[PDB]
Amino acid sequence: MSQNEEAPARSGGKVTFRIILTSERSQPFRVISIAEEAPLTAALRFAAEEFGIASVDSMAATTKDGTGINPAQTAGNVFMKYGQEIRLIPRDRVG
Repeated sequence: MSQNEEAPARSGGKVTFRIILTSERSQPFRVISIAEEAPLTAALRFAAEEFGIASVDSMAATTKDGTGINPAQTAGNVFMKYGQEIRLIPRDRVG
Protein backbone atom coordinates (compact mmCIF):
# COMPACT_ATOMS: atom_id res chain seq x y z
CA MET A 1 0.00 0.00 0.00
CA SER A 2 1.90 2.99 -1.29
CA GLN A 3 1.05 5.87 -3.58
CA ASN A 4 3.58 7.97 -5.42
CA GLU A 5 2.96 11.68 -5.12
CA GLU A 6 4.79 14.59 -6.67
CA ALA A 7 6.69 16.86 -4.33
CA PRO A 8 5.17 20.25 -3.72
CA ALA A 9 7.95 22.20 -5.37
CA ARG A 10 5.38 24.03 -7.47
CA SER A 11 4.24 26.02 -4.46
CA GLY A 12 6.86 26.73 -1.85
CA GLY A 13 10.58 27.28 -1.73
CA LYS A 14 12.99 25.24 -3.81
CA VAL A 15 16.31 24.08 -2.45
CA THR A 16 19.06 22.18 -4.22
CA PHE A 17 21.74 20.09 -2.58
CA ARG A 18 24.96 18.81 -4.06
CA ILE A 19 26.38 15.64 -2.60
CA ILE A 20 29.81 14.32 -3.47
CA LEU A 21 29.74 10.56 -3.81
CA THR A 22 32.93 8.63 -3.17
CA SER A 23 31.25 5.45 -4.34
CA GLU A 24 30.79 6.83 -7.84
CA ARG A 25 34.19 7.57 -9.31
CA SER A 26 32.61 8.11 -12.73
CA GLN A 27 30.33 10.81 -11.36
CA PRO A 28 31.13 11.95 -7.87
CA PHE A 29 28.41 14.56 -7.75
CA ARG A 30 24.67 14.05 -7.60
CA VAL A 31 22.31 16.95 -7.22
CA ILE A 32 18.95 16.48 -5.56
CA SER A 33 16.28 19.12 -5.94
CA ILE A 34 13.55 19.19 -3.36
CA ALA A 35 11.24 21.82 -1.98
CA GLU A 36 12.19 23.41 1.33
CA GLU A 37 8.76 22.43 2.58
CA ALA A 38 9.02 19.08 0.80
CA PRO A 39 9.43 15.89 2.76
CA LEU A 40 12.67 13.97 3.13
CA THR A 41 11.07 11.28 0.99
CA ALA A 42 11.76 13.32 -2.14
CA ALA A 43 15.43 13.36 -1.28
CA LEU A 44 15.28 9.67 -0.39
CA ARG A 45 14.15 8.81 -3.92
CA PHE A 46 17.34 10.30 -5.37
CA ALA A 47 19.28 9.45 -2.22
CA ALA A 48 18.74 5.77 -2.99
CA GLU A 49 20.74 6.26 -6.18
CA GLU A 50 23.35 8.16 -4.20
CA PHE A 51 23.68 5.41 -1.60
CA GLY A 52 23.55 2.83 -4.37
CA ILE A 53 21.62 0.65 -1.95
CA ALA A 54 18.50 0.93 0.14
CA SER A 55 20.29 0.85 3.46
CA VAL A 56 21.10 3.31 6.20
CA ASP A 57 24.57 1.75 6.24
CA SER A 58 25.54 4.14 3.46
CA MET A 59 24.49 7.12 5.56
CA ALA A 60 27.93 8.07 6.78
CA ALA A 61 28.12 11.58 5.45
CA THR A 62 30.63 14.08 6.66
CA THR A 63 30.38 17.83 6.51
CA LYS A 64 33.21 20.26 5.93
CA ASP A 65 33.22 21.11 9.63
CA GLY A 66 33.48 17.43 10.57
CA THR A 67 30.77 14.90 11.33
CA GLY A 68 27.73 15.60 9.19
CA ILE A 69 25.61 12.48 9.01
CA ASN A 70 22.21 13.11 7.47
CA PRO A 71 19.56 12.16 10.00
CA ALA A 72 16.07 13.43 9.23
CA GLN A 73 17.27 14.33 5.75
CA THR A 74 14.73 17.16 5.74
CA ALA A 75 15.40 20.04 3.37
CA GLY A 76 15.36 22.60 6.17
CA ASN A 77 17.58 20.59 8.51
CA VAL A 78 20.10 19.64 5.85
CA PHE A 79 20.20 23.16 4.40
CA MET A 80 20.94 24.81 7.72
CA LYS A 81 23.38 22.16 8.93
CA TYR A 82 25.29 21.06 5.81
CA GLY A 83 23.64 22.68 2.81
CA GLN A 84 25.55 21.72 -0.29
CA GLU A 85 29.14 20.54 -0.56
CA ILE A 86 28.52 17.63 1.79
CA ARG A 87 30.49 14.42 1.29
CA LEU A 88 28.77 11.07 1.42
CA ILE A 89 30.74 8.06 2.59
CA PRO A 90 29.35 4.55 2.82
CA ARG A 91 29.95 2.37 5.86
CA ASP A 92 30.79 -1.34 5.68
CA ARG A 93 30.71 -1.01 1.90
CA VAL A 94 34.22 0.31 1.35
CA GLY A 95 35.65 -2.83 2.87
